[PDB]
Amino acid sequence: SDPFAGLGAGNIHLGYFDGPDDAATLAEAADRLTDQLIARLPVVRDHRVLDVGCGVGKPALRLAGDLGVRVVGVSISEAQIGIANEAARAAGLADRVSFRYADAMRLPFPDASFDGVWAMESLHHMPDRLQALREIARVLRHGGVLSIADFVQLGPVREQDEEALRAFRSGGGVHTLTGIAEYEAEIADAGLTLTSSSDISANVRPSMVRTAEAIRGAADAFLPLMGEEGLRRLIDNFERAATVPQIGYALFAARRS
Ligand SMILES: [Mg+2]
Repeated sequence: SDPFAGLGAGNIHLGYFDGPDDAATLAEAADRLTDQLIARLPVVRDHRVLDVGCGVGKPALRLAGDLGVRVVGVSISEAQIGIANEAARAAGLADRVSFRYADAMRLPFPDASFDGVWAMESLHHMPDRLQALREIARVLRHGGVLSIADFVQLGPVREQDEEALRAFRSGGGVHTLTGIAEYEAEIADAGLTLTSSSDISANVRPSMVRTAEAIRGAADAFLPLMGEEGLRRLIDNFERAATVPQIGYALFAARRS
């Protein structure tokens, strides 16, 4: 496992669509969602950004290449850290983007060490999301900026969907899942000043069934990486999300001080 569910080589993030008429490729939608978080992180070249829960490293590399920032990405998954470092080295950005171990609930950085923090589909992994947000506030310089993307629960689910929601949370490591208002309350309680909050559930949910389709199509080649059961839970995770409409998606921007 439970503590490690949803992390590793299969840790793929969602994408942004303009309704069910967009027909963009999954990669295009994924880049589009990334660019929306970049728009909410007002840092410039040579500023230093902490990527909390780096996935397999792709948004951090896009972020460094677009804004010219230095990026330190962290995760508890050694697999994710190795994949991400190899991607950075292959892209010739290892001098600008690096990945190392850290638990977001106990960040190994001194106070006020970052100009910005980036958390894309990662804070739901924290059993104590508030402690993680307080750690983010601590390592941000005064005036430092924060850009979050995460799942939110939009309201109660049908009784018939309680089982599906439980499986989505168990298999994806969704240890913290709240509504938008509670999320904003924790951001304030952590000492951060919210600057914007956006429910983009309608743009992102279309990517759920599309990502399920992409992973099932990859079964033959992905089995060595995930294993039989690992591949099963990964495909199930996106299928469950696509069947429970109360699994939403939100963007949050905040600043310290
Ligand atoms: Mg994930």
